[PDB]
Amino acid sequence: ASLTEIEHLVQSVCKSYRETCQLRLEDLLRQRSNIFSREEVTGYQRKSMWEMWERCAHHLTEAIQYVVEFAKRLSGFMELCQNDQIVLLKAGAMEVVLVRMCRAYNADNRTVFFEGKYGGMELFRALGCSELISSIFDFSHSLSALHFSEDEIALYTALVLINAHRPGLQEKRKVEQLQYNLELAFHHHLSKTHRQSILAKLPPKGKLRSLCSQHVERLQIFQHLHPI
Ligand SMILES: Cc1c(Cc2ccccc2)nc(-c2ccco2)n1-c1c(Cl)cccc1Cl
Repeated sequence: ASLTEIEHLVQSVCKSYRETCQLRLEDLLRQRSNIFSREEVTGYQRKSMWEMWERCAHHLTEAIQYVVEFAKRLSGFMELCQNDQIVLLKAGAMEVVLVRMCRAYNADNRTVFFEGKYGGMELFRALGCSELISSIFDFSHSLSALHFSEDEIALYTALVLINAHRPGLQEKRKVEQLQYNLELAFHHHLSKTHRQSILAKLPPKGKLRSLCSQHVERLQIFQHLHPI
């Protein structure tokens, strides 16, 4: 994986992210002053646990669809066998959605973009999942302190996805090789943009997996109780 291989890998990932980012950073930032009123928040809080589950499930389904598109536009991902493509997406797509959230998060007031406006944690009260949602907000809060660029988000989420340590892979060595190349491409791009300092500031890999596991547990129950 030479210099042209590494640089082409960078450009390609950043392109693929720009085409699949779902919401433009510019729009998200412009919308920061569009905040839910006290009445609108109360409105959300009065909703049934079942309605909130439906609305959040819809939000997540759509977010996941763009992540699946992101992976398909990654040359290398398509070269893997069908089993491995599915293993990576099952294990990683929600982890990517978790990371992608920090762009739609405003650290100044602790609000997130949801169904057209920015709103706090308390919007989701009816779900009865305050501890989980609080950890999600905390995770986005810590990421926002890094001020990730669009291209950094692009490369970092590619690395969340292309991880050879997912159980159930059949061509492990081939996924490893793709991961190693993406790691080098990420490091390389950070050096060219004088952003090497964020590397020591990235969360431990277990943090995101751990958050996602607990997230998986809760949504599996809601699905079993009230199928979408
Ligand atoms: C509320 C929520 C949950 C927990 C949950 C979801 C469904 C049923 C029960 C509990 N998870 C996410 C979430 C976003 C990104 C990944 O997960 N949210 C979420 C957040 Cl924190 C902010 C905006 C939009 C959404 Cl949907």
